[PDB]
Amino acid sequence: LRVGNRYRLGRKIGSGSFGDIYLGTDIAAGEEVAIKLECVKTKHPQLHIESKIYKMMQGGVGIPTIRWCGAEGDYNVMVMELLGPSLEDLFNFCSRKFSLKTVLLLADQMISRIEYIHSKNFIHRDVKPDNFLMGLGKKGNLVYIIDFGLAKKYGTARYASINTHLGIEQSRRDDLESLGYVLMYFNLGSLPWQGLRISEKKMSTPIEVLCKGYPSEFATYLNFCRSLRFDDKPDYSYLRQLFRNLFHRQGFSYDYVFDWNML
Ligand SMILES: Cn1cc(-c2ccnc3c2OCCNC3)c(-c2ccc(F)cc2)n1
Repeated sequence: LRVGNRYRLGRKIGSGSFGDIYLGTDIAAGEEVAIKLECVKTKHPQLHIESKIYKMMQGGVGIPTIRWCGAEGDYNVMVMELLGPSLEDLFNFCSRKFSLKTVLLLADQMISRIEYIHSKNFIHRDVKPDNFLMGLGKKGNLVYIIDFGLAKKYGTARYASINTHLGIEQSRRDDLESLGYVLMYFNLGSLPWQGLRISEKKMSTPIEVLCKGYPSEFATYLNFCRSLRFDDKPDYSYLRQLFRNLFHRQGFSYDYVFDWNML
């Protein structure tokens, strides 16, 4: 179907936090795009709020470009550049196993994405594999952060921080602690509180038991995040340096060759 004079709406590929995702084509520029549809009459409209967040975050590395914003028939329409698969899709495609090199290359970029969002006075609140996409073509080495539907100016139970389970207001430390669980999830293939209550299991699982058999940096990362105060500005540089020093000790080259590039 025709959308905003130049876009052609394609098939539904999935969903966001508050709307359906579709594939699409920018007919004028000759480029494939991603289209997010809301519902004009929705009780809690949020698509234009999210567009404002994306607009404010433009210019930042790994922040997707929003091409158009409007309303077509029954829906509010946001048009974004086409990005690649999610880290969740890539993990499943890689048989739910990532090499240490891949986990570290992902960690370096993911910490930077979270830090940029925080530098722009926002917390993400839903740091999970599904919310990170690899770019396509020339941007195939780039980790993009998506979905600002749950974002707030300063989530998923599997990756939620202990503070979140306790019902505490989310802050900068919570986005980073969630990233720590995502990194361990990539190392193990699953988390001990997956497919189980989750709060009880997370609190009864010492960081050292969770990270057993894996480099100490993953535990040090989670311990640092769990030690941060509510209003604390996290030391993002320290956390990246933690994984960067391990990357160098392992003798890996920062060449952006991920496990999926080997298929
Ligand atoms: C959950 N989700 C995922 C994509 C997504 C974005 C870009 N490209 C793709 C996306 O889906 C993954 C698969 N690759 C194709 C969005 C999205 C967001 C805003 C928008 F306006 C449009 C889409 N949301």
